[PDB]
Amino acid sequence: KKDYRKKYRKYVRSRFQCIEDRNARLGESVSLNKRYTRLRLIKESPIKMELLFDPDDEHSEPVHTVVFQGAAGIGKTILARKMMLDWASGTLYQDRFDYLFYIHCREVSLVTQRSLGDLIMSCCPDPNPPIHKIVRKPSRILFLMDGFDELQGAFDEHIGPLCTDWQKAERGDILLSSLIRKKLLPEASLLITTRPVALEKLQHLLDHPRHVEILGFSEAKRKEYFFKYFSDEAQARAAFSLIQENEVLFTMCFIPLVCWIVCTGLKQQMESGKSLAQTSKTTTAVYVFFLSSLLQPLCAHLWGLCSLAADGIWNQKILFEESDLRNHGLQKADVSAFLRMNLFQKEVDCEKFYSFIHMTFQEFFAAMYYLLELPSRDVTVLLENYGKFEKGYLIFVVRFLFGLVNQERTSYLEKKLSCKISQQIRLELLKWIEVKAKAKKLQIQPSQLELFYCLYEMQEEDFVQRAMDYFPKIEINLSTRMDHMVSSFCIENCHRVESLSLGFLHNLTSSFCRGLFSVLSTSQSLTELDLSDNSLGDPGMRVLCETLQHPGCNIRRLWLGRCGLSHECCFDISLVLSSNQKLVELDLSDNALGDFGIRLLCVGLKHLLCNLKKLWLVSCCLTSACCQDLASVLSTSHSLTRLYVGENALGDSGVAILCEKAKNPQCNLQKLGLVNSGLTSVCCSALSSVLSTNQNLTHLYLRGNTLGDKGIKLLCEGLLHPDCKLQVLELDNCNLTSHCCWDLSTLLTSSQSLRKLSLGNNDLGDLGVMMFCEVLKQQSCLLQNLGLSEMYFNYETKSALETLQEEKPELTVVFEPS
Ligand SMILES: Nc1ncnc2c1ncn2[C@@H]1O[C@H](COP(=O)(O)OP(=O)(O)OP(=O)(O)O)[C@@H](O)[C@H]1O
Ligand SMILES: CN1CCC[C@@H](Nc2nnc(-c3ccc(C(F)(F)F)cc3O)c3c2CCC3)C1
Repeated sequence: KKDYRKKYRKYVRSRFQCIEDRNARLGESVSLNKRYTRLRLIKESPIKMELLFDPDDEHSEPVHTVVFQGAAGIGKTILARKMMLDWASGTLYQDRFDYLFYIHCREVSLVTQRSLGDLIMSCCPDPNPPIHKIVRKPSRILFLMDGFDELQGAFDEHIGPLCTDWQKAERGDILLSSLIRKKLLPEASLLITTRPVALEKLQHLLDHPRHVEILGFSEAKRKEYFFKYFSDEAQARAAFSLIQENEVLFTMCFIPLVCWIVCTGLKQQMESGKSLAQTSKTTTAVYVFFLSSLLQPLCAHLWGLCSLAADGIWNQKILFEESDLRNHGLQKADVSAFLRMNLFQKEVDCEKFYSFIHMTFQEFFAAMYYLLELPSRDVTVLLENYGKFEKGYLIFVVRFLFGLVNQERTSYLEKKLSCKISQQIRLELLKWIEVKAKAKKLQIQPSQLELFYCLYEMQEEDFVQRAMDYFPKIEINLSTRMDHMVSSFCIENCHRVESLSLGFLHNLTSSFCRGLFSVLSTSQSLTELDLSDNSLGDPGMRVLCETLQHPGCNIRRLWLGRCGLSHECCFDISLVLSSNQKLVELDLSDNALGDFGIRLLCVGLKHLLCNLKKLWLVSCCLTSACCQDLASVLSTSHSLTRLYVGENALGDSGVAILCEKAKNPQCNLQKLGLVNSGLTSVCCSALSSVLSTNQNLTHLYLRGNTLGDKGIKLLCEGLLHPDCKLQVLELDNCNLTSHCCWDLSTLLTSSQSLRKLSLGNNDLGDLGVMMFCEVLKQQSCLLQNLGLSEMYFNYETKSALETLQEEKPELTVVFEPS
């Protein structure tokens, strides 16, 4: 006679009022979830806490599945709890979902066979809810899978027997897969929280997810967290100030877990009348510091604890029974000690399982196990399984293992580590880096950013430098301040990096990136800097321009890409060209360098001592109005030899102006990249004058103009001139047809300077090609690709071309279409 939804909501509202559903809450005080600090959500572009499933603007298409992703300790699990509570309180999705079902991926194993009893297991104490009634209705429920990457057991996407029908019992991975794929209870919305490392598995199940990334605390939010943690503002201020001075620790504290660990550590020593010691710089240092302060005041059974953690990692166990603790010599002692000073939790949510505070802690202890004095005790085995889902990726186990190896160590727990073992681990870790650094493949295992963090953690100059000698190239993507901090350290200590690519991600449009650019200026060996495909807008270009004026810059190639360069920022680029004596190549493609921007660039290019040799201005929205300045550069500049100005709005007068100055016999222009300049037959005579006059012009690219048959005739007259030295002529779709084939045939026999001639997607016809085959037999000087790309023929012509390829081997490539 009563509506179960009311009781369900009450149960959820009462249950989800604890951060970790645990005891040992600083004397088991009220959790007070009001302490929650707002996390920012970014759509893979800020998104509201609500409207996560709502339809987008395009086609009003709704999303059933939403996936949250983020770093360990970012608070994925807490955000999920907050949503659950806000719903139960009638604030979030008040009119969208009747039930929210929390699934703890730490509790649900894959091996055990079971029906979809999740709707009962996570509900109120009443064992017989109305499953067949309102609970049955699709589109009215939301599932929350919290910690996909924490699932214990092997998990494959390759499941045939998905087994729909909630009434039937099946294996956990099968049941899970069916729900994720929306085969089980179709139209049931699903929210997943996971570390990005598990996306390699989810990508095959989600099909059409919406992705949202979770960010950590902002500077203002960090302040709020620290204050909320303490009852005494004076203590919060003293603690905040200490951390703020430690720039490195403060940076790390953007992760909620890190600031939690730091706060707890400081509070515990504060209560003892200590001066608030804290010198941690690395993630490992924070965890070591925490355990040192916690256990030092105990550690006799630390080996057993480390063994327990190591066993759990290898045997796929997060939750432990009292029987498992007893089997490690842990009974009626350690558990109590770890509750008086929270190190280990009982998860007292009407349950008898024990666990670590966080998976990060469990991995820490497992790593510690490898440096002491029984699943392995072999680092080789540990490393070989690093990238495997089945072992939880072992990211922190290894990352901490690196951090725990050093010479600059003291007392307090870490003194119990064996020197001989540590030295052996160091050598094995270095060999591991060499192998992974060389194996430059796309994968979740080390991909040139993580081999870096796993180095930062070991602040030893000799080790890091030795490792860096295996990194001739660095290709990384920086997401947050933490990546900039690590990248800066690593790059600064590099001596043999020749090529660096920094794919900055949205945080730029700020001075934020300054922290890394200032490092590049001190490099002695860096040659190529690639800053393509990122929003290095005006202020980004400005800080880089300052960086590039440094006397120790030593950068030769500046490959800017779609940076969104504007009219004004080009000024700063000019100031680099006129000062920097080493820069050779510059690529400003796909920017808004309008006529104004080019004029400024040209001022720099005409400056004495500008040694720029290759200039790319492709797709720069250029018009004929600016060709006058580029023409002046070609005339006066002795160093510029390669110019690419295609994919612009140039006209006939545009190229003719460049030609009138480029024809000068003292011009050093070698490559004229008029790939797509909207050229017509009228302007061709200008190109002809240049070809017969410029003895340095070896390559002409007209791949996309509309030269036409009259145009090619005129171009031929130029090319046929005895003083023309052109080696490569590229004529892609120029709207040429059979009517001009007689001149192209003549060109092949009369011009002795050409080595390559390539016709592209144009209907030359069969007559032209057949003639080519015969004339090319007459001791032709053309050896390179004949082209005729994307052009198709009958069988007779194809046979002739195949014959040509074999009959005269001197022509390396005929390039038949098939
Ligand atoms: N908004 C917040 N307010 C207060 N504390 C927070 C917040 N977000 C995260 N924390 C801190 O994060 C810690 C919990 O980390 P959490 O369990 O969320 O990691 P996780 O990656 O979600 O783990 P799992 O993947 O197993 O769910 C808590 O100790 C808590 O203090
Ligand atoms: C994910 N994976 C591939 C991409 C690059 C790299 N990314 C990160 N890794 N680790 C942490 C990280 C956070 C917290 C703690 C601590 F809590 F233990 F201190 C350690 C960490 O190592 C973070 C990031 C980015 C966000 C914070 C590794």
